[PDB]
Amino acid sequence: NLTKKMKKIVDAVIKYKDSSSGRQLSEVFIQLPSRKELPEYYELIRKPVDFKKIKERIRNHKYRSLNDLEKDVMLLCQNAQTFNLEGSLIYEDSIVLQSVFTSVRQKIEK
Ligand SMILES: O=C(/C=C/N1C[C@H]2C[C@@H]1CN2c1ccccn1)c1ccccc1O
Ligand SMILES: [Zn+2]
Repeated sequence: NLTKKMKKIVDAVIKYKDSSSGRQLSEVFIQLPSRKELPEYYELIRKPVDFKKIKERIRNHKYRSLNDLEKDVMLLCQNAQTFNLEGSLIYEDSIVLQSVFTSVRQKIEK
């Protein structure tokens, strides 16, 4: 019920495609490179999180409110903006996914 509405919102943010390109913005954010693939990420970033983890925290009842879900999504995006350079595509995708989240959330809340 809360779990299922959290699921719906995340599935739709994951599925979201850029208008002109049709590119699925979430794609790089689904799953972080492993600690051995990219140790720099884990040195720089304090609370690593990817969409796979967010889906696990949902399934495991770790979010008490839609606000707690939003907080972890906004953190994934913040972490992307810290690791990647301003002016990079990945950085900007994380920026855009902030408003995709809030839009999807609103629609679903209604
Ligand atoms: O910043 C994120 C990922 C950046 N990576 C993905 C590609 C582009 C950049 C460097 N990449 C590498 C680097 C080494 C191995 C695999 N991918 C990121 C991914 C999931 C959740 C949050 C994130 O910040
Ligand atoms: Zn519960």
